[PDB]
Amino acid sequence: KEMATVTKKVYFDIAIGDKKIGRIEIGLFGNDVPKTVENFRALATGEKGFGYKGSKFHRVIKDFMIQGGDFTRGDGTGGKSIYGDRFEDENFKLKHYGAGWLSMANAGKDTNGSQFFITTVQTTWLDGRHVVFGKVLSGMDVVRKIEQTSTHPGDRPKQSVEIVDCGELSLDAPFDTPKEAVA
Repeated sequence: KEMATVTKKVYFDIAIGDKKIGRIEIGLFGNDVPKTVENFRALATGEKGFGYKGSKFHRVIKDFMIQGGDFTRGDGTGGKSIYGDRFEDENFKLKHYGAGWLSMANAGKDTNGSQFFITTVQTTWLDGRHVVFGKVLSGMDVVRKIEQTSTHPGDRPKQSVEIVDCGELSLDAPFDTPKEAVA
């Protein structure tokens, strides 16, 4: 009701330019959005032969969100799911409760691919249009360091913000986390 169950964990290791920034650890709500979660998890491991490793955060807007996941074109026009190019909006059970929530970028209804964003504020106006599926468990300082990186007009970072490494972590047991902002 006020908690959601993390069932999987993934990590993104971030560099900005040549500087090693650190890790974003992400909990995934596999009992609520299993299809969306499986897509994100598999793209993080690269186990289908393509995925997030080496891709960039291409759209960064202060006091809004940071967006990445376009591993095929790198400019917001690309990316793909593990299911085929696009899949339907699974459900909208989870909301953008505050900073630190993971949600699918899309190109309209039922167009989920691989692009995703991490909120840095409570983006209530995105509720019901973007499928929320995860929450930052650690490394919110890394998220905010990305969020504050200097951008060109059109919100592309001037320095390359790269997911240098990424994958899945072992989770001993699912656990509940509050439906609230990540501090």
